[PDB]
Amino acid sequence: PNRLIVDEAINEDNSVVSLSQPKMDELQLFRGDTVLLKGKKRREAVCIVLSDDTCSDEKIRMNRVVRNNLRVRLGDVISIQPCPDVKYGKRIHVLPIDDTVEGITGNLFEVYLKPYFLEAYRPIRKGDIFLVHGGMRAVEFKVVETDPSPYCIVAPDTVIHCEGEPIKREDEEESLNEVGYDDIGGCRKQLAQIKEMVELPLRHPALFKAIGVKPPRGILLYG
Amino acid sequence: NRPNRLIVDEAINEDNSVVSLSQPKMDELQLFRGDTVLLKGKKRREAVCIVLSDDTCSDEKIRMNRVVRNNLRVRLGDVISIQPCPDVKYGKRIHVLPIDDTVEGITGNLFEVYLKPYFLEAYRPIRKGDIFLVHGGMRAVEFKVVETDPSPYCIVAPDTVIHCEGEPIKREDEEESLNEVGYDDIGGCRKQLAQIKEMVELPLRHPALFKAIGVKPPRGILLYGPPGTGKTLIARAVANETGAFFFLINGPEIMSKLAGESESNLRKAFEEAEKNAPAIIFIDELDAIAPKREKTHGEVERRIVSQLLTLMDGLKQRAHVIVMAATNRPNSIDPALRRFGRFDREVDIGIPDATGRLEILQIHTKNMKLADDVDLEQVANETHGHVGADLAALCSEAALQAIRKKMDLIDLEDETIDAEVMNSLAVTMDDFRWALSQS
Amino acid sequence: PPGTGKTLIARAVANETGAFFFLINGPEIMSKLAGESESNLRKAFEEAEKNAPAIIFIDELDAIAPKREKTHGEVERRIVSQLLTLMDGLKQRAHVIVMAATNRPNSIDPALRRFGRFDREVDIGIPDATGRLEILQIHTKNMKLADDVDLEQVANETHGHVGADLAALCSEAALQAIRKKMDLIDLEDETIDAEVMNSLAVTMDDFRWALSQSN
Ligand SMILES: Nc1ncnc2c1ncn2[C@@H]1O[C@H](COP(=O)(O)OP(=O)(O)O)[C@@H](O)[C@H]1O
Ligand SMILES: Nc1ncnc2c1ncn2[C@@H]1O[C@H](COP(=O)(O)OP(=O)(O)O)[C@@H](O)[C@H]1O
Repeated sequence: PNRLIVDEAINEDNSVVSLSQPKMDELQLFRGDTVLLKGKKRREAVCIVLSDDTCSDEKIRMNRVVRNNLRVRLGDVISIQPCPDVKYGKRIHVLPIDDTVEGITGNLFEVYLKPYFLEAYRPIRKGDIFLVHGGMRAVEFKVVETDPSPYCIVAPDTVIHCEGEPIKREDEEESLNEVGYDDIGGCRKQLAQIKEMVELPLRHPALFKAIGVKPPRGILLYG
Repeated sequence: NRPNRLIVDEAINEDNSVVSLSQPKMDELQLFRGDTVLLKGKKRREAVCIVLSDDTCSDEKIRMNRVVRNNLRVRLGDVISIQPCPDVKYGKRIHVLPIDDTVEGITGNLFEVYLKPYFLEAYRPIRKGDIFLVHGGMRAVEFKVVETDPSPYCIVAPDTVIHCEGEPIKREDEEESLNEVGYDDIGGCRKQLAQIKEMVELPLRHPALFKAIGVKPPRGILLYGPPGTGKTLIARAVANETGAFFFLINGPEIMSKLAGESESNLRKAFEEAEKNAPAIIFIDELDAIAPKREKTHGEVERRIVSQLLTLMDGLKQRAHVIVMAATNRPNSIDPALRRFGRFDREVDIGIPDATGRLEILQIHTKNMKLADDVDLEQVANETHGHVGADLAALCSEAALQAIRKKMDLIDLEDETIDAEVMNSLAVTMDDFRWALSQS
Repeated sequence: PPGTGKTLIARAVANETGAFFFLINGPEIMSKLAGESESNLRKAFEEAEKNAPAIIFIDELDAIAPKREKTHGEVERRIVSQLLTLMDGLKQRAHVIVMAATNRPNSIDPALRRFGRFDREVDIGIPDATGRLEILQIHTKNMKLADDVDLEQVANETHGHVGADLAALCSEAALQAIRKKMDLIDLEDETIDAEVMNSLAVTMDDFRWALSQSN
C-alpha cells in the first residue's frame, strides 16, 4: 500500500527521493514534502520527495547514500510515510570517518560541510552517513547527534560541530566511495541486461529450489 | 503367439491415460473408440487405459506414453497383452501421494495446482500402484496411487473423492524418475532419431542374438551437427529409453587431466561400460580429444587419439557396448575414427526447421503455465536460425522475465513462494517477444 | 582408400600360402608409451623371424611413419627410424615379407620406399561395377536371399563404394530383415532355432532400404 521497490536515483542529490506522480497522489504527498523512510535492520532515514514522471508507480528512486542508511540494496522494499513534523535544528554534530580523511588537514568545515549546507534545508537523522565531494576526494560524515533528536532540518540557524577526532567505520557501514552503478557511464543498455540476468539468482536465490528453471551461470563481457 | 499381444511403440497423443491402436487391430480385437482396456506388461504389472484409433499406427503395434510404459515396466519395442475392460466403474475414494524427489521446494496445497486440473472432466482410468505425472508451476510432479475404493482399478469422475494425505513417499528401486530424458524430451528430428533407434535396437535390446549369428552390429555411432542440437540429449535418451547403462566421456574434461592419467581415465571409461553391459558410451565434444592428426601439436595429444582408437578396436562385438560420439563437423575429427569397425555410422542431427522448432518450444513450455495469447507457432516462425538449446534458453528467459514482473508484487513476504503462488504465475506472449530481443 | 581389403588381402595371402601372420596395427603401437612402443615393434619382427616364413602386416602405416616433417617431436621420429632399421635389419634369408598399407603414397615417409625396404607398391583401387557384384556375392553367401534380390542391380546403384561399404550394406540389409521377423517372433526367446534362422530370407526391399543408410 505504502511499501515500495527501491530503484536507481536519477536526481543525484543525497536528501531527495523521487516518486511517480500518481503514487504521490495515492499517498497524499506534495512536492517538497519531507518523508520518513524505513528499511531493513531497524533503520530509517529522512528525505525530501519529488515527483518523477519517468519513475515506475510502485518504485522509489534514491541515492546510494540513502540506500546505505536504510541498509537496503537496489530492488528491495521500503515503507514510506509523511513527515511534516520535522523542524529546524539547533545543534547538529558530525564527524568524518577516518578512512576517508587520511591525508587532508585542518578545517574541513569550510571545504565540505559549509557548501553542502548553504541554503540546504536538508533533512537529516541521527546515525546518518552522508558524502561530500570536493578537494579531489570524497568525504563521509556520520551525524553523531542532533538537537531535535532523532531527526531535524538544517537551516542557516543550525549550529554544526565537527569536533576533532574522526570516527571508526562500523562493520555494517559500507564505504560510499566504493564501487557502484553510479560509477559507470556510457553503457546503460548493457548495464540493464547484466542487472536483470543476475537479479534473481543473486537477490532471490532461494527461488530456484522452488522452480525447475535454469539461471544463467556464466556471463561473458566483450570489448 | 496370440491375436491380442502387441509391440509397444512411441506415443503421438501425449496424454497419460490413452493408448493408440490401428483401426483394423481394434476391429480384430472388437474394441471401440473410447473403450477402456487392461494392459499387462512385465514383472507382474498391469495398467488401465482408454484406447483410440490411430490410422498412422502399425497394425501389430500400440502407441503409449512413457508414463504408461513405466507402470508396465516395459521399454519401447517390447510385448504386452491388451484386453477389453468395460467392467471398470467410478470410484469414491482415491489416495495419491507425491514422490519425495519431485516435490523438494514446493509448499502447501498441491491438490489445487496439479491433481485438480489433471482430473477436471478427466474420467481417467487408474490402477492401484500406478504412478502418473502432472505438469505445472514450472516443475513436473510424480504421484503414486496408494489405493482406490473400487480396488484394484477405478475411473475418476467428478464424484470421486481424492486424498493426498501429507507425507510424500520414497521412490522404489524399480520405479524410474520421469524427468529422466526420453525421446519425448526431444523434437524436430524424428528421421534421425528413427535411424539411431534401429541401429541400437538389437545390440542393446536383444544382445544374446549376436552369439547365435555371425553378423556384425554397428559399434560406433557418430553425431554431426552444430552445437546445442541435442546430440548429448539424444544419447542420454536412447540409453534410458533402451534401459542401457550410460557412461559420459566429456572431451575437454579428459584433456583437463594430466598426461597419462588422461588415458587412465579414458581406458577406465571403457572398462566401466564393459562391466555394466549393455551400455552406451557417449563421447561429447570428440574433436577435443581426436582432431585431425596434424591439428595435434605435440606427442601426448596424439598418444591420446591412438589410445582411443585402440579401445575402439579393442571393443569386442560381444561386449554389447555401443560408443556414441558427437562433434561439430566431420573435418574436425581424425579420419582414422571413421574406419570400418570404429565410427562406421554417421548421423546428421541438423538444424530444426519451423515445424521442429515448434515441438522444441512445446517440450520446454510443458511445465509452465502459458497465457492464452502465447502463440508458440508464431515464436517458431520468428526464430528462423535457432538450434534446440537456443529455444530452451528462450523459454527459460521468457519465464524468468515473467517471474521478475511478479517478483516486485511479491514484496509482502519471502521465501514465501508457495507452489500455489507458482501456478498463479502465467507467462505472457509479451515475455516471449521480450526474450527474443536477447538470444 | 580405407576399407578396400588391404588388410583382408594380407590376411588371405598368409593363410593361402601357409605363412605365419603377424599384425602390426599403427595406432595400437602409438598408444604405447615411448620406448615400450619400439620394444613392441622390434618384438614383432622377432616373432616373424622366429616363425618363418611369415608375413608381417603393418596396418595404417602412416600412423607410424608419416612424412619426416609431419612428425612433430623426437619420439615420433625415433619410431620411424626404429622401423627403417628393422626393415634393413631384415635379412633376405629371414624368409619374411613385410606388407603394409596406407591411404596414399604422400602420407608415408619416402625413406620407406628405398631399395631393400618397401620397393614394391600395389594399388588396390576402388571396385568397379563388376567387382562390387563379387563383393556383394561374397557377403551374401551365408544368407538366404529372396528371388527378387538383384545383386547386379545393387552393384550398379552403389557407384562409389569400397568393399567394406558393401560388406556393411549386406550386414544392414540382413539386420533389417531380422528386425521385421523379430516382431513376429514374439512367441518365445531366446528360441531362434537354426531352422527358424533359415526360414529367414532377405528381400530386395531390405537391400533397397539399407542403401538409404550408407556412404
Ligand atoms: N531437438 C531438441 N529437442 C529438445 N530439446 C533440445 C533439442 N536440442 C537441444 N535441446 C535442449 O538444449 C540443450 C542441448 O544440449 P546438448 O544435448 O548438449 O546439445 P548438443 O550436444 O547438440 O550441444 C539440452 O539441454 C536440451 O534440453
Ligand atoms: N574387395 C573386397 N572383397 C571382399 N571383402 C571386402 C573387400 N573389401 C573390403 N571387404 C570387407 O570389408 C572389410 C575391409 O577391411 P580391411 O581389410 O581393413 O580393408 P582396408 O585394410 O582396405 O581398410 C573386411 O571386413 C572385408 O570383409
